Amino acid sequence: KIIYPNDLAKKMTKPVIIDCRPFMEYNKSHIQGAVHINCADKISRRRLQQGKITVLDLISCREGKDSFKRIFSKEIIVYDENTNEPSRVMPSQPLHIVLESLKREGKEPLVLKGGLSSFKQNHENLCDNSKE
Repeated sequence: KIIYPNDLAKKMTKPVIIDCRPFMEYNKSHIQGAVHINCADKISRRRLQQGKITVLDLISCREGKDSFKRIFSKEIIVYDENTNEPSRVMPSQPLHIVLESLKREGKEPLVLKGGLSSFKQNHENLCDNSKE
């Protein structure tokens, strides 16, 4: 259920990547290609928590033809700002929300060990930073 930065780097060069930080952080900087899931907004937060909207949906509904089947086959990487151990993620954190939602949808997500903090250490090159 965990993956190391350098490990994520290899796969990024050889998977879906989901950013669980506040939208403002995401815009300042995030992993290239990463999708941001809104857990800040109550409507969105609740809707994801009540299983009314699926995370896979938020990703697939923006792509194409075999989008859904393809995503279900890929590995899903989810990352925080600096979380190290998933088992110790409080039920209130977006990371936990997105995580429970993915399991529910039938996928076994991987957590970026150390979050972005640890990733940007040697892979700032793989992040998109914004002009702001």
